[PDB]
Amino acid sequence: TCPFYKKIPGTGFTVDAFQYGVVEGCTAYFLTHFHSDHYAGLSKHFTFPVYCSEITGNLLKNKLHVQEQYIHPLPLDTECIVNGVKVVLLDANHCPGAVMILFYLPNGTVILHTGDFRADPSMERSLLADQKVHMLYLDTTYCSPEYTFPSQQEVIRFAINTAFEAVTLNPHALVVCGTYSIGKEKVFLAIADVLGSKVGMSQEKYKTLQCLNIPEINSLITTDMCSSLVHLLPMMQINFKGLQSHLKKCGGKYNQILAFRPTGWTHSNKFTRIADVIPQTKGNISIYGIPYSEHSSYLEMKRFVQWLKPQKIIPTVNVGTWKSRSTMEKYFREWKLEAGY
Ligand code: NI
Repeated sequence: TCPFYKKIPGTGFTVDAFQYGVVEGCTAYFLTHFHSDHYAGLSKHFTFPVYCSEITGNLLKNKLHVQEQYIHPLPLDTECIVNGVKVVLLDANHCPGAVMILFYLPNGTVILHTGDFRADPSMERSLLADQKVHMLYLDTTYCSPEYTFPSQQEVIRFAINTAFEAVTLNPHALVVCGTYSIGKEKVFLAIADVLGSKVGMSQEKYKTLQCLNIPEINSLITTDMCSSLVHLLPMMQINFKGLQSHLKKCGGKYNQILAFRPTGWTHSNKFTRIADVIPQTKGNISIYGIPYSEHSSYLEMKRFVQWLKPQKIIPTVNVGTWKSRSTMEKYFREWKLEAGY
């Protein structure tokens, strides 16, 4: 049974609600982004209208085989009418194709559903600038002040400089980057660009990347592993055993691996600056955990909400425990008292 925070009152609509069977009253199912917790339940046998971005719709058709007649892609930053209700899709600054959805209810209420997002000050000059929002369905993944991490630009600077130094010292080093979903493609594309290489990967991952509308992608990636000195591997293989095994397969071309695991936040963020990050090393293998986030930090979240001034907030993450729910409610009240709305 579909939970309340996935339903949009006053409409036939649900958001990211595909794992509940046929939802009673739903005439259109919105999908914010192609992450498995959110698409869970979609397959080629699905027969209701799915509304999403162009990029999400590429992935639904090619990766999950949803039939074309049920895929309804909408352009961003554009007022569209869906089953009699005005909607807008906005870039969520999460993974490729991720959106926030603005719903203009027939009674005059305005609802923003953030999906998954990384709040940015640029959002204060989107179509959100122009009107009041009554209800906010909020990505509260990191809603506590302990969750700090650097900008994506500082993290990429660290990675580029680390990879370039290592491979210039040793032209026989291979770089490996872990992946298990879409998102975070800047990590491996920025490192391959500094090294003058394409990125090598499996046929399955190449297929996924071909759906993403990234400019000049045919110039940046390949399935020919032998021609590439940056390889992508499943995240589960980013450990000393998995990397040892991979280096064997390279036929004595390489004699060292430098590997990256982009994580979200980890408790080593509470003590260490990005500049001071060091790897775990065993012999000729080193592994860096880098804090590349596609969700808001606490301070980015707080700034966005204090700017938007919603009348009510509905969290969409961390909703299963009373302790989480109590914590989040306290922060929302502080923010409102401090700002005056
Ligand atoms: Ni996500």
